Amino acid sequence: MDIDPYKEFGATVELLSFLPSDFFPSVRDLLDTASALYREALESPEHCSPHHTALRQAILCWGELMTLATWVGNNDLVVNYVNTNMGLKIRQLLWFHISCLTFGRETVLEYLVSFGVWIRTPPAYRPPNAPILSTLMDIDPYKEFGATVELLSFLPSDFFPSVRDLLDTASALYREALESPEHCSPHHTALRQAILCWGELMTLATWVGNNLLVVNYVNTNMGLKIRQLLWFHISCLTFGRETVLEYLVSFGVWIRTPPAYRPPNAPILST
Amino acid sequence: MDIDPYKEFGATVELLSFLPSDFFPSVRDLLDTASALYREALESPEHCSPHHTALRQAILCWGELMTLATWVGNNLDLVVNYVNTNMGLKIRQLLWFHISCLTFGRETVLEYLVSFGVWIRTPPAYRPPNAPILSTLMDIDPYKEFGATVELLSFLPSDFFPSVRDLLDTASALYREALESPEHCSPHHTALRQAILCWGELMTLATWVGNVNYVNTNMGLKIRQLLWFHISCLTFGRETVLEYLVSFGVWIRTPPAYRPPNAPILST
Amino acid sequence: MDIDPYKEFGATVELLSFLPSDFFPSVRDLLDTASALYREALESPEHCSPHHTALRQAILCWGELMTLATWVGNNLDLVVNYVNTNMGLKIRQLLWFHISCLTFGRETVLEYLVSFGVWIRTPPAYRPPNAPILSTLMDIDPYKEFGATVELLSFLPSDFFPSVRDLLDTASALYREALESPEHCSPHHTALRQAILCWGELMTLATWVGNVNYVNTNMGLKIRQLLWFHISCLTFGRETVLEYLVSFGVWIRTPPAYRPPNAPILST
Repeated sequence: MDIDPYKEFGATVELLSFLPSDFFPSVRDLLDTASALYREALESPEHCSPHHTALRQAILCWGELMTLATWVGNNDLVVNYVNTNMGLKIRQLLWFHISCLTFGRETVLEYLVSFGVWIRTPPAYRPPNAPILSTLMDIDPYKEFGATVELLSFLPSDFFPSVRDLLDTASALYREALESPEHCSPHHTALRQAILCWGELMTLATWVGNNLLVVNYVNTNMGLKIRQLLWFHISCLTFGRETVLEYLVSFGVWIRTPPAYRPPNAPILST
Repeated sequence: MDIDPYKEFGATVELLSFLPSDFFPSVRDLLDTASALYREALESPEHCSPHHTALRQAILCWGELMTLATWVGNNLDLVVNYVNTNMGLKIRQLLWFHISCLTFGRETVLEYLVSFGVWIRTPPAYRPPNAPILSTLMDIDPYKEFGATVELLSFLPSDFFPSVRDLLDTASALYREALESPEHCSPHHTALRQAILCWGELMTLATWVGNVNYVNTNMGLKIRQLLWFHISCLTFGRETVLEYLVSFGVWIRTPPAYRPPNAPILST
Repeated sequence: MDIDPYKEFGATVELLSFLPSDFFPSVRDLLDTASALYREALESPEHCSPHHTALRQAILCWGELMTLATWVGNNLDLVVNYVNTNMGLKIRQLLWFHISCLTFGRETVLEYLVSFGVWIRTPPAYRPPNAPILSTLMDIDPYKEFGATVELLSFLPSDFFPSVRDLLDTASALYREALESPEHCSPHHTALRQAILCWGELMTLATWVGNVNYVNTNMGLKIRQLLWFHISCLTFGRETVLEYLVSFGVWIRTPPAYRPPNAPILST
């Protein structure tokens, strides 16, 4: 399934490859820019802008990535490879949303074009200096959706279906909605990054075993966090948001009771 | 989950560290003050103030810490100087704070801990020898204020309740934003805060007693009866579990081959 | 420029010499009082009182002085008695004043410093043995109440701020009738009186230690940031310098051969 992380905002991935490779800041201060500007707005229980919902995943997908690289770092060429192709996508994804929140969306969309033609003209027949952009931290991944990380661990660990058929439910119902250039929901824009976070995670896992069992390690630490992040958004896109949140309460306290004093069927989601 | 016992009243457990460890009276002198001033208020079926709702679970927790200390005192002197060093020192802070808020009002005590906070902080050459003091102005059913009695809830069998770790993780998953919030929001929310900290005292002791696990057989039931009740009064309402306990009462009392084979189910 | 820390708040420096040296509680016992009562308001990003702005810088002045005293303990016990006599005692007054002015109000402390005057002036055969004590009504971001953070000002490089003598001469030439006045007139002036006086204590300690040129690259840089930010907040306004700080952020983060070679100068 094709999915584009910038296409709902107005740019494409092709427009973000227009600028050169070594233009975007190295990803140490792009996190430190968001930590210094609106750390209190990313950690808020609101999703007040669609750049904020996409930024809370791209930060956590970088955190979900480096723990995999350090684990195969202990068992180096495996951290040196992330900055080649795996972290260059995150450097673009963090720069585009920080600049969207600071300087507006339509200003930076015309900046990507104006810097691109500036670096491509000959030196003597261009403006002498580049047209600069200036106008002159723990994150719960679904705190803004009401639930908490503890509430999704209230359910048993071997309850959520596998990633192989969770994406198949996304690829059978929400394909035209996820590939559309509109947001249409805060659940959709959190689900577009949730597939690419698993997609960029899978290309690293089938690289470190290919060149140098990492499939066991990714499917018990990082596979469990993707299995519930996909399941929470698919179920909110199907049965509504304020039916799944009462379902974790209902299915939570159902399994805590003794079996002779609970109704015998689990309260499964249906309409 | 880490809850503060005084947070909903306007003081912190670090703010009561202004007072020294031996400023508080003995536990008998604090119980006799409540028995002389507020005996009839802690029996009556009305939670007339949120200090009364928390003073009952501070007394009944001491009623379980002393039956535990008496039981290990013969089935091995070394337990009573440990209970009255940190297990009973927290109860003395809890008993002193709620009685002094009941007589002198809450707002006077919140300025008294600060007025003591400048007396003990000044050096002895420049502080008055008159320490600051306040002069301005028994059985307890743990949920008779909520409607049900303890013998009304004894009809439920011992295996009806979930385990104590399953009930701590139920309140922590459902409402930890309300149990750590600095307001009351319910009398069940007041009583559930000290019901969890009472289990902390029973487990900090029983771990140290091991350095044998009958505490879950008799003392773990009364926490599980209280943890299930106050959770179900917030998940379903007060009257929905109050009319459930009557309807379980006629089911458990009839002999077999005259009852439905499935127990009644609390929902909606 | 002879600036005064208490003259804005009503008292003077010599009026606080009514109290003796060994009356103030220790710097350990004063910071435990501040964090117990005012931690949700001292770390808050608001301007809640001018006592809070003076207290936010008084803790970080001691937090920078104790780093220097710990640093000189290695690269040479003989400095702890110095930093408790001259500094210490000078910062125990500023911590005692703003904690007691926050708690008991500002006008009660000014009638208390007079009332300890009459108790200390009388001969000992006629004064009461009790002191007339008053009882009736953690990390801090020094920029957070103004809008900026510490890490927002880490983007500016170390060769960007002028030297301390060039930045103190800018103060006494531009703002001297407003700094020496007994009015606040801004939250920036109150935060600027403490940054100048904290540099007076750092250069006093650094002189006696040399009786050490790292002060202006580990601790003087923090003074060079604080003196630059508050002078620019008064000269160009507060919103303009906070808007310029995000425009230096997108400049200093872009690599060379992609940024304009001229830095985005502060204007207006």
